[PDB]
Amino acid sequence: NTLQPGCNQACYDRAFPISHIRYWVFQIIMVCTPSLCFITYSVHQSA
Amino acid sequence: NTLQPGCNQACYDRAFPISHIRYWVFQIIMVCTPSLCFITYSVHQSA
Repeated sequence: NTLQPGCNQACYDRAFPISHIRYWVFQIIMVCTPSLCFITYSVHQSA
Repeated sequence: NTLQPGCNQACYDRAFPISHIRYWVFQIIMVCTPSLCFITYSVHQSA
């Protein structure tokens, strides 16, 4: 509720510094990473 | 600086409850009144 240009952008950035979806995507990939490490090590060990 | 309907009216009314011009008009007429009283009394006295 304002007439000031740029207030919307600053206020949204302050309210939601990082969106939930991006945090969750990062978490999912990071949590899957160790399984990838183990699988790649297993592949390397054989041949 | 707002998007709220009616904010302009309320804020103007609070800032300037009575305009200077109307106060000055009232003052001028009121200050002239006693001379009017004296003149009308003088007219009444004669005839």
